[PDB]
Amino acid sequence: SNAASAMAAESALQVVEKLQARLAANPDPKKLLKYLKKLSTLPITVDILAETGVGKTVNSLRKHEHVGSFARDLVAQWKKLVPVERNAGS
Repeated sequence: SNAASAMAAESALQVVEKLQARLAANPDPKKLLKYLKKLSTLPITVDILAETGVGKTVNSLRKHEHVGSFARDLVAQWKKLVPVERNAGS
């Protein structure tokens, strides 16, 4: 059954978390892009972004020229999930 599955029970949350751990321990810029692509192919929700804090991590990864191009788009895809205000002075 999908519920109480004895195998492949890994929630998107759990997979993102374990990848984010590998992002902080960054072994290669080559592997960093592979990691980002995995965060992007999971159903990311605002709940995951909040618990993992992965938004902070990937926004920081934008500093690397090697993976910053994809990391930018990664934050851009996540910006669609979170609410966005347009408060300004006048």
